[PDB]
Amino acid sequence: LPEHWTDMNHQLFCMVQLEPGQSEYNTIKDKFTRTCSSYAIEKIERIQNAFLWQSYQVKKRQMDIKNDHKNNERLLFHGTDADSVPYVNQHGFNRSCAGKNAVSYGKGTYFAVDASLSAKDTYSKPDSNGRKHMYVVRVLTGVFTKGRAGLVTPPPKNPHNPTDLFDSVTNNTRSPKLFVVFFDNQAYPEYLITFTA
Amino acid sequence: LPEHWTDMNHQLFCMVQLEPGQSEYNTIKDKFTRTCSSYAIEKIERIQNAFLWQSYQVKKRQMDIKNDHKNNERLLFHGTDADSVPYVNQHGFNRSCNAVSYGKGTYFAVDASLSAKDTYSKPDSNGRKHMYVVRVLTGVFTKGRAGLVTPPPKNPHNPTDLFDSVTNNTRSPKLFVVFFDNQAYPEYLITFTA
Ligand SMILES: NC(=O)c1ccc(Oc2ccc(C(N)=O)cc2)cc1
Repeated sequence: LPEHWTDMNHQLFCMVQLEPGQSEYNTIKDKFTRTCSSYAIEKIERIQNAFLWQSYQVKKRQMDIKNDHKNNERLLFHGTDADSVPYVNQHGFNRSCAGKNAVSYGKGTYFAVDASLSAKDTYSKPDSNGRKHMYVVRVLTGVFTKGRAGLVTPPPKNPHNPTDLFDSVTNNTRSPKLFVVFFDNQAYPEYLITFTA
Repeated sequence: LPEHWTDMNHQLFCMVQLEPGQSEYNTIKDKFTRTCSSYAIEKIERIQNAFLWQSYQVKKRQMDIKNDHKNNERLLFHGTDADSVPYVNQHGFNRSCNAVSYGKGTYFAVDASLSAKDTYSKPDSNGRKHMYVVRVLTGVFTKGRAGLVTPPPKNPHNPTDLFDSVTNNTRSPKLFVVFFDNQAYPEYLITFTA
């Protein structure tokens, strides 16, 4: 477990409320406000989930081995409804719970480059108190290609070797704005931003 | 990486054909012939997939912690078509890829004879059928039902603390369904005929 996490004393899960003015809070706030400056942040919590981290880091090490000196990890956003927050906090991102996207590049979990995308009410649905929720997520995008509706895994790199797959897919490889991942533990929910109009 | 695996020559995936009449082949054959003695075994292969094993073992260590003094693993069978074999060997089981009456997960049989049905181990254009012997983290389980995308919660007061798998009958299970990647490791592939 990372050394700057708070001591969980044998607990395996904790949400840690960050302080404004700390670099950790400010970097996330800046990343969000880059495209969402009309919204206001209520709080930013660091998600410390030991099991999700372990499984994710194993996948990352594997992808770092398999890929040739790639930057396999991107820090992306994911807007979701209040009802999904307890599940994501404990269990991460489950493709089986994902709705069809308005522009589908495949049946998987969607992550945005820009917070403005995840800030749409269709993703970060405002709760009964008007709070919207967006995760900041370490995502193993790896080597990617343009996706296609109806993918249930990323496509093969080579049609003559159907089992050797891209790591994720995107809407546009030149200018990616979303990534879709198709496997468990390919995304670690790192921060939860609660925010309002 | 398990002692009985044989040397991989720095590869991370290989399928190793077992030698008939030695301990390991005998053990796996016996599990199969317990209910499928009328079939003909052509070969048994050990699946040495380092990445899948790693991810599985992590999940097992986590399950052993979460459940605290439980026997969380069962050895089960999974019949599939020949066209799915390269995928399973390399990537394991994927719920996103038959009936799903106990939930939308991957199905494993207690008895080889259930996986031996042509509807599961579809005979290929040569008559060959394929069945895996699978280490499955069944953990604590409950009865399944149609439409589940994860197992039920153990108590709907804590909706995120879930059963590990579901079954058709908790008292005398004949199948188990798991809903997460890396909860099952395909350990052997049996190629056989009717
Ligand atoms: N692929 C397999 O080996 C396998 C498939 C279905 C399994 O479970 C079921 C067996 C029968 C029924 C049924 N409703 O008759 C449902 C599931 C177990 C294993």
